[PDB]
Amino acid sequence: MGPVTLIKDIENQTVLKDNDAVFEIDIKINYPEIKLSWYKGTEKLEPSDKFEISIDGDRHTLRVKNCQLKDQGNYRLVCGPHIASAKLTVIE
Repeated sequence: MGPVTLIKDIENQTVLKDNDAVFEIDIKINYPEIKLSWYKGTEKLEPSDKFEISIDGDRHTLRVKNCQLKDQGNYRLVCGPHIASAKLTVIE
């Protein structure tokens, strides 16, 4: 059935300044050695004062907290053969 099974991909997001934003992917991982990773631009992301990263079943979540203007950019993920990118736009 392949290394992974995509159910629902991430999408571009628009967020009000100072609000939290969330990127959300549903993907089933069929091989135990395969892991998903998150990026902004080309830099790998980790849990921090700015980012929340979590896993619940097949649901992978990247939360960008307290979004300022400089938090805009391209947020990406890699998981086996699957890859994706989504833009964060900050308004108001």
